[PDB]
Amino acid sequence: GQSFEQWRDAFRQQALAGGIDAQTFDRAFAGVQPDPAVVEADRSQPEFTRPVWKYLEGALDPLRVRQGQARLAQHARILGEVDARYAVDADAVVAIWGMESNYGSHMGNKNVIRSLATLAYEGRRPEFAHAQLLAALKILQHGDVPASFMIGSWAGAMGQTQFIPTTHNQYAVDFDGDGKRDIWGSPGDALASTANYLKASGWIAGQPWGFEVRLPAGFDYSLAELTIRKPLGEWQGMGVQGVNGGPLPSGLSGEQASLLLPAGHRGPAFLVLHNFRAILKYNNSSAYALAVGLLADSFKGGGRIVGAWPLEDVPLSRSQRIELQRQLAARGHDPGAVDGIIGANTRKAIRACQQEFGWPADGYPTPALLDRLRT
Ligand SMILES: CC(=O)N[C@@H]1[C@@H](O)[C@H](O)[C@@H](CO)O[C@H]1O
Ligand SMILES: [Ca+2]
Repeated sequence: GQSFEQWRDAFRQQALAGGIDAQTFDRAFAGVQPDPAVVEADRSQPEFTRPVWKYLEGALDPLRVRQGQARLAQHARILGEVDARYAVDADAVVAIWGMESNYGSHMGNKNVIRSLATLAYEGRRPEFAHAQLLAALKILQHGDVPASFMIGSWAGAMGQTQFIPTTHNQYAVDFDGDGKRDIWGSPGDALASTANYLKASGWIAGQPWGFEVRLPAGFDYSLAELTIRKPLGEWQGMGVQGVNGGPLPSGLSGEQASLLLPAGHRGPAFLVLHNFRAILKYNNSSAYALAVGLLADSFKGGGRIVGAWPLEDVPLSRSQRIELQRQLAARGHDPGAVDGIIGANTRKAIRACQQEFGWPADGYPTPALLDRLRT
């Protein structure tokens, strides 16, 4: 509709047609108007880094590590039961909990119905918003939480787990048996829900998400690519070693792994395994998944990175990523659609350009590359 009131009246019809009761709808929308803060967040396609090392610094903050250790102790019984029942490592569940809501202290302060209605009414992704809004109304109808306490982020990610509504409906768990899947106020429900989602996403209990490695001299950096997987044994037969030298972890010889270079060839290198892919299902960002894995490791005194981070790591802004794609295309290295998103097609073009300049082909774009392109 044109007015918010008009849009809501029309959506109310769709909500009823989808099985939401009038009382649930009217209770959910009581007092609701568009939220400009949500509109701003939706619109803000940013202009600034990063870099991964500052992001990891915040994520691996000793304050967050110690708070997770405290939570592991406080909730040891529940976590033991969740770890055993879902076959998902407690440290990973708690690391996700820390990264998503700071173990429940930062769930956001926005009402999920207001936020999703705002996005449905005037957001850039109304298909997503409408779908999530109807799912959210189903959650209210089922009674998992009262409308007043259905809290989450601007994009509709909810509660301690930051599940979007359709993910809650599919994977949230009632751990304590009161009949509510309360990912807002019940640590047990939240933790079991997170575990259930990780397990559905392929988690193998006890298997590392990945680990730091040392690459051999004259390494083929075009292989550092998440879309390329190889057995650990094959990586070993390529000259990839443990971070201090010597063979890679034993027994895993047949495990498929990809090479992750979060700061290009001058930075630390990681082999990442299937459990890393599981974390990406939670949040499809390699920086996020690396932070979750290192945080999980940190609870037990791990998470130490041996390779130095490059001092000159200054990630490209939105503007620069678009400029990079245009300059690559102009030089004859086709990155595909100029969308300002560095994915596989752009990395392919970056690698060809790096090879043209005689640089290691790590597919990792830097201000130096952009300068050289402008010559
Ligand atoms: C924790 C969580 O809900 N993560 C979701 C994932 O469930 C959903 O499939 C994805 C689609 O791209 O959007 C993310 O927000
Ligand atoms: Ca419950």
